[PDB]
Amino acid sequence: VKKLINSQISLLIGKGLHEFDSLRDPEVNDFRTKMRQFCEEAAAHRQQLGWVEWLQYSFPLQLEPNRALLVNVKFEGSEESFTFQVSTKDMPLALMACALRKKATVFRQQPEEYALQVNGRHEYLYGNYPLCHFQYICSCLHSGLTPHLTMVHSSSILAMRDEQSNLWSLEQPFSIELIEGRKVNAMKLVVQAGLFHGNEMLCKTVSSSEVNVEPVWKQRLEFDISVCDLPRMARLCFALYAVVDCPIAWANLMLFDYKDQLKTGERCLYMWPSVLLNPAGTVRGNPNTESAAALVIYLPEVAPVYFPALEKILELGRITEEELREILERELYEHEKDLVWKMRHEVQEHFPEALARLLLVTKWNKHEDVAQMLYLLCSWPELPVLSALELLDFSFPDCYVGSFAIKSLRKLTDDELFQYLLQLVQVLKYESYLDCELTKFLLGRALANRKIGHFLFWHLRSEMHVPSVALRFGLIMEAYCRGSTHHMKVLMKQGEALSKLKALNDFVKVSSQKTTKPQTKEMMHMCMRQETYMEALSHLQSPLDPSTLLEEVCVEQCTFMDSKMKPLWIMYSSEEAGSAGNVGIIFKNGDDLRQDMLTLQMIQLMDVLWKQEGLDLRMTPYGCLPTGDRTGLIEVVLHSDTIANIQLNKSNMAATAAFNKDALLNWLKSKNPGEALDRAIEEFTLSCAGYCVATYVLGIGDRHSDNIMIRESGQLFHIDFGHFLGNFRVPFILTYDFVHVIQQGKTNNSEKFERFRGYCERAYTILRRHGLLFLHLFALMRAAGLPELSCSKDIQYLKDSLALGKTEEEALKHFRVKFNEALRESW
Ligand SMILES: Cc1csc2cc([C@H](C)Nc3ncnc(N)c3C#N)c(-c3cccc(CN(C)C)c3)c(=O)n12
Repeated sequence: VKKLINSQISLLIGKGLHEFDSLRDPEVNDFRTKMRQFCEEAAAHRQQLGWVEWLQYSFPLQLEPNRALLVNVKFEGSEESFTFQVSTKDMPLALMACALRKKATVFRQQPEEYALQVNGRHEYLYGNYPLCHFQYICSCLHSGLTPHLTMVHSSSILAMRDEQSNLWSLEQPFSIELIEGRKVNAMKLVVQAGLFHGNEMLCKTVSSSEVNVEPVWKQRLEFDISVCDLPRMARLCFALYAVVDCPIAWANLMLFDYKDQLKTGERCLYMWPSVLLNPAGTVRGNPNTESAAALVIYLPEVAPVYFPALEKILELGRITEEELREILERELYEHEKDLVWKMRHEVQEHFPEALARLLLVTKWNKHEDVAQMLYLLCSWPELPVLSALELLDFSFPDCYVGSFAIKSLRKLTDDELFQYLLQLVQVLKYESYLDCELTKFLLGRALANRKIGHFLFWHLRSEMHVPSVALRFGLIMEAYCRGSTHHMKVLMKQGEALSKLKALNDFVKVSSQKTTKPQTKEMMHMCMRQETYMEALSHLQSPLDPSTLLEEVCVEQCTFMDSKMKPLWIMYSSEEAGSAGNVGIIFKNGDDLRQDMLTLQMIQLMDVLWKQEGLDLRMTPYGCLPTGDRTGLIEVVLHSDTIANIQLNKSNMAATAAFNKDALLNWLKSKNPGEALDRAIEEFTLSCAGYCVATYVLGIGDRHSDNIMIRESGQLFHIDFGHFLGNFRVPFILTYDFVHVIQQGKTNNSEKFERFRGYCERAYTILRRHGLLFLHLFALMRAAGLPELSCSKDIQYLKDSLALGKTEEEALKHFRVKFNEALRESW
């Protein structure tokens, strides 16, 4: 039933669908209808995809950014398997041919008709790529583990597809009548009003008269800008404050509606509380109409006037110094700005990637200048992905510019889209209207790729407790669900597990304050062994990675950390995956995990860029996902311990040492006996170099032995990222105990130590080359509202850390000084 689906979406998204109809908002109604049709169209296209196309949608390939290898292969409808010896250069089709020839000798009598599933995972090996190019095979080679694959026939893939079915005349200056206000404060009240195009003012800010603290103004506010000169994306901003400075509230609105009509007349603005004008703030009123301060205003009836159509704009827009023009196109003076504007046609024809610089010099408060800009923009060639990411920033608020950025971003591969999905979702917070190119783009890509769909859902769902986005995000999630009824049910199962984990964690938090850890753990186990818990916590796709299946919860191995937020440690097992089904998740409630996730995704991007230059620093890109209000999951890295635990140098252990400095190296030796130690020290050195560079570039502070971990392989990694971008200028950090392992336990080992400095330098030089990408991504991230990523000073931190202004030689000299200063600071 359609009524059951509506109740299922309401429970899933955390907002009743009946709440959308109650708003009596035509913009909400049109978004709902239009996006339902768009998403149902994508669903219709999906149900008819060929079986290889269904594989690409549901299990997109996980590829890396000669030698012999053993692979265990079984068929779907059999327990029997065969261990084959293939090459790392061999294609999956060669492996499938071997599997079918071996099955032919057993059963006594087409590789193209199969795909190779990774046992116990929603992950497949298919296509013309050597086995070593697959992330699963690559991971198996580094750990020494044998790949375990399953031959799945095309009929079985199709069975999965089927089961998962669904104007220029108005020259008068702009003016408003400020009628009256509302709510309490301590003084007189002043309403400051500003007209903006993004962060930049269209005219000077004008204030109304001071009135003592239900205020009544009934005052005319006039602005130094003509009505015909108002850009399409013009934003009228307000700030209500008190004076003898005491900020009270703020409110913004678009001067044109979603249907391009210039707004008239009376508007009641339900204001948002403050920390004075906030141009980047939402243009939708505070939904808490009971307690919110309100500001009533009147927009004069200029008569029904709409913003001129594109055909009209283009018609109006249609109507040796080259040396200095080139040098400035690599903050600028007023004469330089006029040079760019005068030679705008030459920018289009010979310097198209300088469009951003041209957009920042155009006079957005003059409609003739805008029409001239838009005429060039509509015939402007498509720009690279890097250029388009810059154009998504609030510094480029025009709708045609926004539509241009999206058009250039259609060439993003699913892998690049996934890499930047977090920032693209944050850009939605800068959006002026509900129906927009970015939402249509995100919804389209999400419905064409199940992994993208999963993370788009969770990035939106985890922000539903935030009033300023709840409406927009709820509507996008409802639209998505219309596009995939099956994935909606898959996501509901995840939500049911998270609901139980929250309830379980609340119980643990209460119990842990009354009794011992063994007693709370046994009580946690008793709660989990209840049928409702056993059922809800088992057989789901991990919110951290939909390719990871969490089969049977292993209650005996579940525990909690008897500190701070009392996070839970949840273990799983799967007979179908064998040792690969043994995975864990950490559930944590009480901390905002958004910065933790951003820090880990930024380190993961560093790893990708390094690998693209053939540099593998053996990083540990474990998952971290916010799922709700101060709630999230962390992927467990098994076979790892904290540096602090190892450094405790406990007795009757294989790691016990004569000197504390040897505990870490002895731990490594105990986990890597004989010939394996060399490989382990190498893994430690590489990862130590990656994390030294990463923590330095990102300004990660408060680093101690309790928030640094080591894998049994030797790979070092970081946990509990509470602080970044120097928010307590953090120096480069070298630790003597780590230098000691690098130096193979020798006091003097310049050969090993300088190989390590070489790793650090190469890692650093690579990131500098992609410096602009980090700046563009962090600029989009400002939209998230993270307190450590609020201003220009936070972005300036990356510029200084990557030394972007300097030359490669100057930067490397400067980095070498910071490394030497850290080496001297290390005892
Ligand atoms: C019970 C529990 C609930 S949350 C939690 C976290 C951790 C560690 C700190 N973090 C991580 N571990 C693995 N993968 C990760 N991605 C993280 C993270 N982030 C441990 C833990 C693990 C091993 C060794 C010790 C040291 N102990 C013996 C003194 C602690 C732990 O036991 N728990």
